[PDB]
Amino acid sequence: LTCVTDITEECAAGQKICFKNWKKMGPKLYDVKRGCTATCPKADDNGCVKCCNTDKCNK
Amino acid sequence: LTCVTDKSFGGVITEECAAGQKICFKNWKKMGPKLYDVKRGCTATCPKADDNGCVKCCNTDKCNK
Repeated sequence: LTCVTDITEECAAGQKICFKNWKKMGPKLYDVKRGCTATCPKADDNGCVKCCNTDKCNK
Repeated sequence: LTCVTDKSFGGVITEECAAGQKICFKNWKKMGPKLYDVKRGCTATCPKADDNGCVKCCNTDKCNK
């Protein structure tokens, strides 16, 4: 599996998911984290997460 | 059910949903790098997100702050 990082990368043996994670910096302003993972991350109360499992689905 | 409908400059508005609208939603629509307008309101079916977005759906009062 290949996931976006910023740049891209190939995930560890057991990592079959790419993620996007909206972290709030201020009103209307969110820092979006992207990368490989094995378990879909939990979202912040004021955030949102999207998880997918094909090559760089997480553009 | 009561859901948030708009949020701007510290003030929010809310509303009571119709009989068949049993979910509140948040919808991240992209305006620029790291810049998102979050749409909020009542709905009956949770909407699909834009390819470049994200959606959160909940069903308690003003869950969608």
